[PDB]
Formats: sequence, C-alpha cells, structure tokens
Amino acid sequence: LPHKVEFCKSCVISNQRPFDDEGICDACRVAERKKSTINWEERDRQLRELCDRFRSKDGSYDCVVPGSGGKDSFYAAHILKYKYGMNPLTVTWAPHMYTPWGWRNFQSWIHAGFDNHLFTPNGRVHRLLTRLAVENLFHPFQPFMIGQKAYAPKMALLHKIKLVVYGENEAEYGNPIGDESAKRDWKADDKSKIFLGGTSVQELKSDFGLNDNDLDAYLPADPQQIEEQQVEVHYLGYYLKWHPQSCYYYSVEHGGFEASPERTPGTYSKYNSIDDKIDDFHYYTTLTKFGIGRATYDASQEIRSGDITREEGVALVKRFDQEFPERFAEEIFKYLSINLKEFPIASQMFEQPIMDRAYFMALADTFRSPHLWKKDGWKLRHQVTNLE
Amino acid sequence: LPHKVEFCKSCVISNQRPFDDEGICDACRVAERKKSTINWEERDRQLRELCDRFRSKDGSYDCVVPGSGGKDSFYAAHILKYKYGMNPLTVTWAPHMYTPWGWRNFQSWIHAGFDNHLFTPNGRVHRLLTRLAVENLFHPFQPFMIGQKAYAPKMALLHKIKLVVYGENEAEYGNPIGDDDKSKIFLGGTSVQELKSDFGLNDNDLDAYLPADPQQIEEQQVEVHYLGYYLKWHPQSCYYYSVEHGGFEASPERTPGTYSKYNSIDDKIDDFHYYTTLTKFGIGRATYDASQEIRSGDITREEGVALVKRFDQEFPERFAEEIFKYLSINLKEFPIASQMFEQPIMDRAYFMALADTFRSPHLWKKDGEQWKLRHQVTNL
Ligand SMILES: [Zn+2]
Ligand SMILES: [Zn+2]
Repeated sequence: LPHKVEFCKSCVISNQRPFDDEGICDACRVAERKKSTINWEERDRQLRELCDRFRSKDGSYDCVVPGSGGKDSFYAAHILKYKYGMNPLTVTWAPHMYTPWGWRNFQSWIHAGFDNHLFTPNGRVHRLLTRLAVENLFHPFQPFMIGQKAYAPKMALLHKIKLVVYGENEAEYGNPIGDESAKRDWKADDKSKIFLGGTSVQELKSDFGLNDNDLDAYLPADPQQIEEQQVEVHYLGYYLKWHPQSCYYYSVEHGGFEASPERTPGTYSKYNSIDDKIDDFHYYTTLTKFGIGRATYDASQEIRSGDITREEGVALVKRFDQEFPERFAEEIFKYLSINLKEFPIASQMFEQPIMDRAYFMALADTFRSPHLWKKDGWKLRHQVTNLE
Repeated sequence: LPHKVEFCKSCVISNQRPFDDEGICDACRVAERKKSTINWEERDRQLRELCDRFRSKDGSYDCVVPGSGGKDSFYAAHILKYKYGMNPLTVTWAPHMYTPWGWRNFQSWIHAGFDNHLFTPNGRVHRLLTRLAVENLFHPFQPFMIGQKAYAPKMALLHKIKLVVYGENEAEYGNPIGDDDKSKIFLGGTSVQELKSDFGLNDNDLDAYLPADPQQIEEQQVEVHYLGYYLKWHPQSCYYYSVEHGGFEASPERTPGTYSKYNSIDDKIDDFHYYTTLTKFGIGRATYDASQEIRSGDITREEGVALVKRFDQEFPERFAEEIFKYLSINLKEFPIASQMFEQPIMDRAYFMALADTFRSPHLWKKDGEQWKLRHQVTNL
C-alpha cells in the first residue's frame, strides 16, 4: 500500500519520488544548511590542493571528466583545464538518441579544447533493454543508468587515470568522494541473481538471444582494480558553488552552448538535460508513477538555488507538469519497437513488438496508481498548492 | 625537377600520385594478379582459423574493427560478428566534421549490433594542425592520418584485445599482417618544438597523435589483419550489403569532383582533400574512383576517361564556407596561435591564392582566368 501524497513546504516536490517535522524534504535542509555552513574560499583551496596532488607534469591526462557536453560537464572540464591547469580527458556514455542541439553541444564541448572518448553501446541490445525496462518497470533509463554510473570509473581504469571529477554536487553532504559500488560488482554466480530492465541475465540469454558480450558494457568497474589503481571519484560541487544558471551563461560565453530552441516538454526549462530525446519519456514515466513530472524537479532545484519562490514554482508545476512530450514520441515508439529483421529471437517474445501510441498509453495506465490519479472523462488527485 | 605526367594504360591514374614496361601502374598489375592467382575458398578457410585462433568464449571482445561506419567498416564488423561468430568492438577516430549522412551511417553501424568507442580529439588542436597542414603542405588530412593510423592499435592495447581487423585490402600484397629533440618531429609541416614554442600547445594536446608503444604491442601480441586478404573486397558489394543489413545511406547528391555517392562520405573535409591532390598532382577524386572501378571490371578505361574529363576539376562548393570557418584561427579560441597567421580567418580568396602557390606549372596552364590541366588522361 502506497503512502498518501504530501508536498514539501519549501520546494514543490512530493513524498512519492523514489519529510521532517516541519514537512521539509532532506534536499531543502541540505541546500539551506550549505548556504550557511560552507566556506567556499577554503573549499577553493581544497580544490587547488587536490589539483596540485593529481596534476600531470608529462603530457598525460591527469583527470577524467564524464558528461554529455551539457552546461554542467562543460563548466567542470572548462574550469578544470583553463583555471586549475588540469588536463582532463572527457568521456561520454552515449545518449539513447541525440537531440540536434545535444549533438551540437557535445561538439562545442570538444571544440572548447577537449579530447573525448564516447562509448555508444550496441544499439540493438540498448533498444531491447530499454523496451524491457519500459514493459517491466516503466523506467526506460534503468539499464542506461547502470552503464552510465560504471562508465567513468572503467574509463579511468583503461586510460590509467586516477582522478574522476563529476560536474555535480556530492552524494553525501560534506564528503567529496563516493566509494557501495563494490556491492554492484557482486550483483554474480547465479542465473536470476542479476537483473537488467526488470529481466534476469539468465532469461536475457535464454529467451531474448543475448550473450555475455552484449552485457559487457553494463558491468560495473572491478572494485579490486579501482582500489589497486587508487581511482578516486570527486564531485566538483563539493569544491565549487554549483549554480545551474551560472553554468549555462558560462557555457554560452566560453563554448557557444545552445539551449533547446523551444521549451522542454513537461517543464519550463531550456538548458537542463537536453541531449537525449528519451529524457522526455523518462519524465513522463515518473509523472505517471509518482504524480511529479519534470517541472516539479526543475522548480524544486531553482527554489533551493534561490532563483524562484515556491509560489512561482507552484504556478510552473501547475501549467507544465502534466504536458505529454509529443515532439519525439513517434521516433521513440520506433526506437522501442523490436522488429523481426533486427531481433529475429527477441521480437517473438513481445505481444506487440512494434510499439504505437495506443499500446504505450495502455502500458502507462498499468503504472498509474489510483491513489495519485482519478479519471476526468486522467487528472492528479493531489496537485502541489501554495502555502496557507 | 618533377617527372613529366604519364597516364597508366589500364586505369586512368597518372605517375604524379605520391609504371612498368607496358605502361601499367603496379596497382593494375596487383589487381590482375589477384583476379587470377587467388583461391578465395582457401582464403575463406584461412579466415576461419584466424577467427578460431582469436574467438573469445568468456564474453569479452575478441577483435577491434576500426572505421567510420562507411560501407567497408560496416561490412567488416557485420560479417565478422554475424557470419564468422566474432565479438568485435568497433572503434572510430572521429572525422574533422561529420556530414549528416555520415553521422546517420555511424549510428546505423552501432544499431546493426556493435559497441563503438569514438575518440574525438581536441577540436581546437585539430583545427590548428589542419590549418597548418593546409598552409605548409596543402594536405589537410596529414595530422588526422597520423592519429587515425595510431588509433586502432592503441585501442586494442587499452581494451586488452589482440586482433585488429581493417576492412580493406592488405598493405603488402600476399601478407595479411601490418609490421627527444622536439625540432626532429613534425605535424602539419610544423615541428613539435615550434607547436609548443609559438602556437600555444603542450605535450597533452599532442598525446592523442602519438603512435602505439611498439614494446607494448609486441608484449600483448597485438596483430593487425586486413580483411581484404581473406575476402574478395568489392566496394559496390559492401554498399549494397550495408544498405540491406544496416540501412546505410548514400550521399543524397553526387559527391563533388566525382560521380560516386557512397565512397568516403562521412567527413566534409574529404572534399578539400581531393581538391588539394588535384591542385598538387593533376588527379582529383573521379580519377581515384574510376581507376578503382576499372580494376574491379565495373567500367572500361574509356568510361573512366569520360568521367575524369567531366568531374575531376570540379571545385567542392557545398561545404567550402563551413571548412573556411573550420580552418579559421580566431583570437577567442587561439589567443596565442591566432597571432602567428597573417590572415587568421580564412575566406575563399585566401584559400584560392594558397592553392595557386601549390599549382605547379608542369601540370597547370592558364587560359584567361581559368586554370586548365596541361595533360588530361586520354582514351589511347
Ligand atoms: Zn524540499
Ligand atoms: Zn593502373
């Protein structure tokens, strides 16, 4: 039985996303606590000492910066190279489907002065795992994120680079390192012990025509090798005050970063996560499953940053959160389609291998919980509201 | 003093490209020798036990297939995986500038069932080295080719893969295998010493162009094989195969300087590459395409001659302006290197003037304001 929907009284987020005694999410408390307790000058000195520790004296890379060429990864790599005198190799786990602006931003990243190693996993395997994750979990990104989180550490192992810097805030407030990942390497020995897109590796090979090579790209970094090679993952948001709007204007100035030419569906923003077309369906699934769409996440980030008030947040959520993303829907349906030509085995496992709109909407219904949705000739039972 | 231009009597190529006693290029004789002496069934058997030797059982990659997702690299990876039961990692040294169809073909490659590791070198460094190679050698691809040739062996070392298979004919006919003072080493006609000294580069900027460590190659038993040794390589076959199995997309329009639509269509700078070879050697893209098709038996020397006469001297206008911008070394992106150039921002007039400085009078004669070739290939 699911929890009754309550909204946080600082941001516009709900308790459904996968609160304290004043009804405030941990996220608002961490942001507000950081906006008093953090001395950014002494964090700047810690960054300069970390760079001194790792900076390469020869012509080798001293730094791995993962990212898609979005405003955050652009800021991270650009400030590490041209302000802290680092030599980052940039590395990209490929999106499902490049947006035009997303591809231009990836190129602008490279053309700001960076080598880039882009890994694009087997497109057939990726589509099958994405379709399975949509069918089983209504979570297209589930397999993708397993590969993404593994990629940068594995790339540091391959190029024998020790330092990995993510252009985002730390996972644990106060700690610039993350290290938990070892539990991913164990998850194994058995058939139905490991899972991918809500399907066991055993049944992927058994029934969907996959082999162990098709899954090599998704395996986590070997923790023995990580420890052995002294690979350290750092979060640049620990060391530098991370402000998305600042990263946008910085990336426009120094890189020619291009915002989405039109408003991102489901939200009001134009420069948050704009490289992957399937991003649209990701926020539709979370909306369907948890009653909170993309405008909720964007407005919550902007309320904590101090760029908007909770009242403007509530107005934006009300206007945009329930918008369906039509622009790429048809390409995405084709991407999710498991045809006989490309998938001689896997295609037969699906009742409707070729996805259309009606099938996707029917599938969405099966993830729409009646404690969040009531029909109107659908509508949220509970929308975020302004404070009393 | 340069050699007087003679054309080969089998194909339509000249002796200027960087002949025997019947006036036949070595390339025509080697194609003739191959279409007689080669038992392709026995070459197929040799391929099957190259594959047996290297095939991986533990679900790791057992081979590296380099390429851009053009018809050849598509064929190589697709036939190795789906016919010879290999598990290739595909590997791409990025082009200067993706064509739209080129990028869609690279994606079609990945979506035919291949993991791909794409290396895109520092775009500023690449533009500066390409502009230098254009100024000094009239050879935009020179630094690109150094990096490209190094890439696949280095990738085999990184992923700890032993077998590298190029989707092309062998370099040496008959064998399928390939075998401190900064003012000594050169890149785009410029020494490493002067690149760092005067153009604002460091050792890291040039790391991507360094060759594979030969000690590491020998130690890890990395073998480069050429698939054209083992399989009868026919460009047009690779095209129709790649269309059938991958949705390979030809150029929507005829490639400038030639008649073809699916030979090397991924890099916009490919246009200027064939213009420079024409300017320096009197032979453009139609000469290379027609010569290949004459040896394959698909056209006669006379059709070749007609195609060279109509297409070889075409200037590639479609991407000219984007390429001039690509070669432009502005102050924002190159605060140091920009000042080294008399005209940092390239335009058409500067490119044409620079071309003139490479147009040798033993190959080109003026006719009013139109350059014409002193010697064009003839039917004979
Ligand atoms: Zn909150
Ligand atoms: Zn010849």
